[PDB]
Amino acid sequence: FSEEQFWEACAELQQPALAGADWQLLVETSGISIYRLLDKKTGLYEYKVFGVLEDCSPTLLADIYMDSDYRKQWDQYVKELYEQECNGETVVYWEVKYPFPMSNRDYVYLRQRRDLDMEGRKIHVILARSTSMPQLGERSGVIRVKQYKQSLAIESDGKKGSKVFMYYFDNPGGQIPSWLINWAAKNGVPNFLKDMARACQNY
Ligand SMILES: CCCCC/C=C\C/C=C\CCCCCCCC(=O)OC[C@H](COP(=O)([O-])OCC[N+](C)(C)C)OC(=O)CCCCCCC/C=C\C/C=C\CCCCC
Repeated sequence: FSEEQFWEACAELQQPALAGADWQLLVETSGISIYRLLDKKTGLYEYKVFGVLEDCSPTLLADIYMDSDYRKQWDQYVKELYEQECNGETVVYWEVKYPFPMSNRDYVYLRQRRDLDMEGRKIHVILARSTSMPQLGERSGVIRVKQYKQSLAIESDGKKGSKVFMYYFDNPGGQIPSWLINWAAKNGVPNFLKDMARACQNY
């Protein structure tokens, strides 16, 4: 994870670039919006998350975004989650619960935080990216997501919470039913952001 990449995760935090392509909104909740951009040739999507979360310190949100022990405790979709050091870098293992019949997806990835000061503005950036380890091969029954990259930026909203900007992408290695995106858009994520807000109140 280079310097530049961290800097790059701050751009849309101030100003949302979405005009270059067909980003369509998909969700608005708790003052958070999710845009998605379909890659017509692969059926694959990219997501962008903007918004605010009052009632949750930028600095809280960051620490919690990093706390696996805690995440395992409050996040209902985590089936398994743990960290190990490999070389000098932290490697995260995360298995996500999928609505059966669908098999869960699990991730092996590098995750790194950096609290920045961009012109006196104190921001928090976390980038994630896929990696592989010979000791951690694929598990039968679970779908290993081999392509995954994410970035997230947290600034205060000046008031009680924090404004964020998240960029997301992975190849779930199998079709994702529209119904699941519909459950996700309309109930899944809305309820998540809530438990998370609430999990932030009880740190
Ligand atoms: C809004 C419209 C919905 C769009 C469709 C989304 C998903 C459809 C595909 C599969 C859904 C199956 C059910 C899974 C439960 C989803 C409920 C939820 O809502 O699960 C939050 C969570 C954020 O994962 P994570 O970033 O915490 O770490 C993630 C690390 N690993 C990637 C390794 C897991 O979703 C995930 O993993 C799944 C990957 C999708 C993430 C893309 C949008 C992000 C949605 C919510 C996050 C937005 C704001 C909160 C984030 C912090 C605020 C600064």
